[PDB]
Amino acid sequence: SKPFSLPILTLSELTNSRFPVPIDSLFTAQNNQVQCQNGRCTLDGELQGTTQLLPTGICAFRGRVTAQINQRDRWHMQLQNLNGTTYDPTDDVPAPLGTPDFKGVVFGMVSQRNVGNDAPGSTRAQQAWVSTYSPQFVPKLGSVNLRISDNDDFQFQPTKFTPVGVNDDDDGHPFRQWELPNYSGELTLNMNLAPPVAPNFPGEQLLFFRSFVPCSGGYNQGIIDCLIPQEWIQHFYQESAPSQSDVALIRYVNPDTGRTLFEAKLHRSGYITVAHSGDYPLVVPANGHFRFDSWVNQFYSLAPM
Amino acid sequence: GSKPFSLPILTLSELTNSRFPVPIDSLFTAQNNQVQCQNGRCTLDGELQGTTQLLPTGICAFRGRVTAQINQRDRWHMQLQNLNGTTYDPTDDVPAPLGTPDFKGVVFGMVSQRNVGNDAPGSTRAQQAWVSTYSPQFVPKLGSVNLRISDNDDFQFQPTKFTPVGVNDDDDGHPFRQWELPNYSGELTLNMNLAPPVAPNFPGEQLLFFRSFVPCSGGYNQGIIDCLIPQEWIQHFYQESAPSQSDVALIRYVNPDTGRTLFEAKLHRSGYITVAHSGDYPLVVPANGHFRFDSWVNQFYSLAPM
Ligand SMILES: C[C@@H]1O[C@@H](O[C@@H]2[C@@H](O)[C@@H](O)O[C@H](CO)[C@H]2O[C@@H]2O[C@H](CO)[C@H](O)[C@H](O)[C@H]2O)[C@@H](O)[C@H](O)[C@@H]1O
Ligand SMILES: C[C@@H]1O[C@@H](O[C@@H]2[C@@H](O)[C@@H](O)O[C@H](CO)[C@H]2O[C@@H]2O[C@H](CO)[C@H](O)[C@H](O)[C@H]2O)[C@@H](O)[C@H](O)[C@@H]1O
Ligand SMILES: [Mg+2]
Ligand SMILES: [Mg+2]
Repeated sequence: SKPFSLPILTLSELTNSRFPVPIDSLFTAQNNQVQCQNGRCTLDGELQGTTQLLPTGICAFRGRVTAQINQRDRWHMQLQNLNGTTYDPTDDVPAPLGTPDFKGVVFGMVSQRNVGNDAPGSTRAQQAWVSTYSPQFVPKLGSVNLRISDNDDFQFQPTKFTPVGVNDDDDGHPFRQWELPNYSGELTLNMNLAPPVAPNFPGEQLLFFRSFVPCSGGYNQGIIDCLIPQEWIQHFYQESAPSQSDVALIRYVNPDTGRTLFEAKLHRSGYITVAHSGDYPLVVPANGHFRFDSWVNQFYSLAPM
Repeated sequence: GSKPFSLPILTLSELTNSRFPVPIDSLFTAQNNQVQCQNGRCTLDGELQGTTQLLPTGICAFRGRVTAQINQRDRWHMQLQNLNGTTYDPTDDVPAPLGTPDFKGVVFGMVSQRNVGNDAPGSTRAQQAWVSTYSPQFVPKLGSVNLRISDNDDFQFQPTKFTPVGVNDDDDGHPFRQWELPNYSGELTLNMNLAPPVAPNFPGEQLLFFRSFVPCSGGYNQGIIDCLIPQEWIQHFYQESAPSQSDVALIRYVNPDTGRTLFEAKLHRSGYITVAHSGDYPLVVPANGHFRFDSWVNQFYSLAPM
């Protein structure tokens, strides 16, 4: 059977699977619900949730603007899949792949390029925001509404949203990275979700790949934590190596010295635990990276951090 | 005992342009006319060249600190760091910090800041910005570029990131020219440490590009950015580092649904593709199609006409 492996990449050579920026650091969290939908992939290469392969697709939208309403979330964007194919709301997914998986405001830019009868080929771009609290944030149903900076220079044309960062809303709705949006809006229940993840062995905590993403005002730290980085997902999708057990023991190595700094459990469904108690930002050498060691079971006892 | 060379298995819509952070839209072969892009450059055995780095989010991005303001259109002086935040060394054997744009034009996107040190550390701001690679202050090799921004009154001398969104022509006779390299050290200085120019070296052959139509911020520009190999291939070759057994790999474009080979192409050691065709031609091929490595050939191999 095909041997399992990780790509060999340092933290600064990794992309966050939940927001399109590099990983900054590793962090282990005290146990308190973690159920992100981007950055979800099994070790044998099955994408889950809203996970797709392109880093530039994460928290992006593609579609057409078709209407406007007299509300702050003004511009109605009918979604396509990121690859431009028609979105099917009956698909067994929580929302179009790449849809943001947190409550907050995503800021970035919208761009348009006209087709058809009105000035075909004409383009425009400007700052925009997508609130995932909005009652018009209904990506599962096939649309989201945009806030934009200049309502007078925007048309009913093919549109792309390119994310840049996140924030709390200015009306006080907070950025909550672990709270899922309502993908079909008010009074609906999310479906086809990747399951929640949590440690299942005493003394263990989740380990995250952490980024501090851009914010657009105020003091928010911009923390987005992912379970496994995008390049690992891309690798597992390519390799599709059979999982020999429920846990891949992995070692964080300093390649300059050859030493193992600590060990961790990489679970079959695509998340990591370590043996530690308390919130702890790791501060480890810049050339460090994980390597696969061996297959173990759920009850393997890790060396403490 | 050579490690077998391979490509990742990815359809066009599962590929990222290595010269701008967007997906590939189509394949295009061009009539012969100089092609010397610096992003998206990697040898088949995994050696990154030019200004190529590994992350799609790094392509046409900048990171550093704004340190000065000048009274000109390109107003805000951004002292660059490497994209990973480490100190940039202008004496390194690269053309410019990795990720620097490799074309003449304007890149538009957003700048964001997050303060450090004593002055309101943790405070943030973000707004639209433009970087003109025609600017005499576009001197990334020397360690800085100047930014145009939307709101000059809300911008500080603090850590800054530029996130690209699209490209455009610049104003009054400075067009977006994807095959014209900027002067990385500014006027009157020669670019150095460049990835080499690429061209077909066999009669009847043309380059094949992975083409994207990127966003533009006004006007009618098509936003065409062509790359030699997509970012995921670069990432793959960097991981694999398979020895190249000749200067030319034969690759076939296959429809996995039918198992049929649609056409063949040469994938050259320095990381670019040629096909046997005459004339500008946008390919129209099945959505599930993808290249697979067939075998190592050589310069004398005559491709079947595309
Ligand atoms: C911390 C600041 O955040 C951003 O500015 C704030 C706006 O985003 C908005 O929320 O309103 C508040 C209050 O006016 C803004 O903060 C003030 O910003 C000014 C500068 O315009 C001063 O810095 C004040 O001290 C803030 O209270 C952002 O644009 C700004 O640059 C700051 O990072
Ligand atoms: C094609 C248009 O491109 C953008 O607007 C143009 C500006 O970017 C700039 O180049 O000046 C020209 C001419 O004034 C602008 O075109 C006019 O834009 C207005 C709307 O603001 C009308 O569309 C006119 O018909 C254009 O000539 C862009 O913002 C705009 O939406 C168009 O795509
Ligand atoms: Mg490994
Ligand atoms: Mg292959």
